[PDB]
Amino acid sequence: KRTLLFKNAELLVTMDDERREIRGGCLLVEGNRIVAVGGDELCAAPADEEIDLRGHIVIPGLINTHHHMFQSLTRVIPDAQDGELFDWLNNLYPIWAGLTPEMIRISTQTAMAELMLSGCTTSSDHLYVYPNGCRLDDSIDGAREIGMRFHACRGSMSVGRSKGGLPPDELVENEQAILEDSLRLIHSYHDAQRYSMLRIALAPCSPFSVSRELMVKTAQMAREQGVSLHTHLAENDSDVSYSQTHFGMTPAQYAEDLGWVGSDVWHAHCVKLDRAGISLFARTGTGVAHCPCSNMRLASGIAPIRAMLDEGVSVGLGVDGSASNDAGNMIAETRQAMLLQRVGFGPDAMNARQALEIATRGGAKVLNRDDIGYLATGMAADFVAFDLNTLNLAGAKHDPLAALVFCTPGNVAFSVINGQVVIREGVLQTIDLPSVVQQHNRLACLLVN
Amino acid sequence: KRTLLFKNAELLVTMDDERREIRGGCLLVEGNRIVAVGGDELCAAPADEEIDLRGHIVIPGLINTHHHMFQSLTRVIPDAQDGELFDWLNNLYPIWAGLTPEMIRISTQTAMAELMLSGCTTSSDHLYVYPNGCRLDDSIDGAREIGMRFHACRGSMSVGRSKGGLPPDELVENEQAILEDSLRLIHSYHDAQRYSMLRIALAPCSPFSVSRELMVKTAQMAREQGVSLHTHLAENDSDVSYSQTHFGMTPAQYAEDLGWVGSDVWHAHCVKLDRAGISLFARTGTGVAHCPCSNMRLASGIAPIRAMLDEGVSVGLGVDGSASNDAGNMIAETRQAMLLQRVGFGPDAMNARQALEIATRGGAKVLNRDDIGYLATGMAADFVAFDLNTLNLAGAKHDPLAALVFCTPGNVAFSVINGQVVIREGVLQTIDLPSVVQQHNRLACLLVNRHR
Ligand SMILES: [Zn+2]
Ligand SMILES: [Zn+2]
Repeated sequence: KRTLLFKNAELLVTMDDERREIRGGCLLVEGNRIVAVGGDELCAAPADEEIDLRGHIVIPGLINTHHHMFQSLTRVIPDAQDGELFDWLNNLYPIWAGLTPEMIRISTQTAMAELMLSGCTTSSDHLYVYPNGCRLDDSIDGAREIGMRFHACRGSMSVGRSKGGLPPDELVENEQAILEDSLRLIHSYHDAQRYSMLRIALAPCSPFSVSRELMVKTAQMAREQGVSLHTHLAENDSDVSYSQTHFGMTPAQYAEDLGWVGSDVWHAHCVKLDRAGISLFARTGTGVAHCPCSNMRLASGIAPIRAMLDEGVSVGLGVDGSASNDAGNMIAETRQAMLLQRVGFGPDAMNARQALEIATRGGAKVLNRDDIGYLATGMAADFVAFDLNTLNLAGAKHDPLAALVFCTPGNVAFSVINGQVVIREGVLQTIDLPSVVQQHNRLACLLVN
Repeated sequence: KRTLLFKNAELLVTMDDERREIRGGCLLVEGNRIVAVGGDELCAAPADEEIDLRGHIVIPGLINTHHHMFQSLTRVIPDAQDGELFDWLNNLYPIWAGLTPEMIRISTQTAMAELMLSGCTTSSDHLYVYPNGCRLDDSIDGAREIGMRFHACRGSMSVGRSKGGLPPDELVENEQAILEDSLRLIHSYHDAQRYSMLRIALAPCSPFSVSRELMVKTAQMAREQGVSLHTHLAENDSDVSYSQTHFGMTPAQYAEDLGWVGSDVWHAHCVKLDRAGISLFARTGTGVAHCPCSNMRLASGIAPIRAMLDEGVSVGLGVDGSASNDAGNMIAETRQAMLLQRVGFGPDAMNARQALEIATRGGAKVLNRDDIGYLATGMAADFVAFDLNTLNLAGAKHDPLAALVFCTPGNVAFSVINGQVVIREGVLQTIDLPSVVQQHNRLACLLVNRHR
């Protein structure tokens, strides 16, 4: 098996069980997994390829736990730039009706490229529209070319505007079709073993877009098949009122009532989750995908992340779809989580290591994976390296780790995913990025005009 | 004098009085000023050099209205990353006591380089510590090397621990020395003419950091000499309580009491300004430097920027010192101003164009300048260009202007300051940037390992 040695990192951040931060640290990789982590004599190890990381910080690859990568074709749509969750959706649904399988394939690559160059090695997605013959398969095809570790969610909507829901009737599907497609996707694509590069989750989009019947059946199938469940929960005030008006419950009560609690569940946003819901999630092991830029750009609110963490809730990080961020920058999202918790809850609400922990270990937890998220023997060989001698970080070498969260670094210098060196000296190796960006912009023009 | 044609920008954002956004726009420059703004008809203009901006957006240069560039040597100090503001100041003051003139010279260039590469063409600074023979002259020297348009503030502190303050016995100066140095700096450096590359302002660190007498003479000297006044005001709950307890008035009332209102005054932060203070600033023309990343990173609060703007207060943008941000990224700070206003006050509190106006015209206004901040005939030739065909902006060409605020672009592709092309295809031209960064980190190492 192919061996790879990364040697002489200025700081090697492990996020391991001792949270070791090794000066001069070295990483030895074999195949897709880590052999050993340390300094000293391990740096003298021969290997099939050695890469010198002097002047760089190495961290575990960041883990993105919420996205809508198809929306990277529709950033800053003029009619959608100003306004809240509902109304924003109302202006964007008509544009998304034009999506083709090619747009799904290319936009998965574009969004994934932006995430990979900003430090991310594992991401989920939440594709929930399937017009014009689009399939989750098209997104999987693109994810396979670019080499990122992928948790593909079969998103869905069934309750159109005629039935008391939000999406237009054209963009929703029949619930039996959804369940059959979900089962097909699991059987064809879900790899449940260690170091898997592709897993499937089931993800009805939100309580205002799907029936409770589909929520229960989806959960039943996921438990039967051994896969996770994902949805939007308590994103803003309208979300909370809709659930109170239509179902007589808080979003947390509604989730538990449907079986959507447990370590195989993770909810996006949870901005308006109440103290009772936080305790419920803590005791059931239910996960949260925190999306701070989205929560700001849509004026959703400040999620009570510090309160969730203090009760033992599992919190990961997500950029959300690029029509509500509108960036796809993972390390910048980690910075935002620190800044927003501090402005919301005080100077002790979130430091650099706590935010980075959410962005790594927290993401592994909410995706229900124990093989990513930190660097130790037997873990997946997923990590990135930032050049510390850039202008962006000048004067911040007093703490190379905090520098990534308190400053605004550029792209990663190196990225390793599943043992593959996918980024080399700032250059994405697995696709022709200028060509994909070029195609992406042509398709985006086609989609909107 | 040298002439320059920038042609065929995908979108040329002028921020002029009609807020023209010109498809295919062109800019004709002579010396330090804009000769014409228009479309392809400008391509028949002769020029010493043509620069093709196809695929790029051009905007007016961003204007930074608050900084402490010396702190770029002391980012993420472990003792100061977390904790309360008392611990922030108390742990950083002893380190800044080691600052040398060379450190001031170099860190000005480092901080200005980060600002310039992120879209900024004019900045103020607020140097308020002068140990070991450091002088505002040293930062002026570094700014002249890099070519940025510069509003250098003679910051000051006089109230040390002996008089109930925080800084050590000294970072604080004798109050007569401060004024004599202030007058010297004005006489030696302040250039009051149009297109000036250097202006001086007087900037006690806060109204509580100097005697009431010093606040008053300083304002008197500034008015006599025709220069502006700058300070920290109403940054947090402690400032409001101190001034209400100790002086019996709100910070804005105390500012009015000292003569620190007027169009030649701009106050940093103003996070905790009340409705009455907002009205006072609106009618006196007093400016605000809004610093969103610092206000979050130090847990100060959300400044009521939308309320200030609705009342007619002049608001600019600032990154603040690099120990309280800790980035020096101007376009990211413009994004943050939008994001933070929306989460504080709702989806109508700030759009991309309103945020970009604050970052350009708003900064020009609070610096009391009518020759920068937008692109029109006779305005200073200060503008930057971002490549629209990058990964970062992929799928955002539906609105090239909003893309700069809603996405996270990389460095500018081109920057022109006072007619000089200071950045060319992403490369800073006026200094050897890798060498300056090397010196900067070496000096930062020396500074933190000093005996104290
Ligand atoms: Zn979402
Ligand atoms: Zn300041």
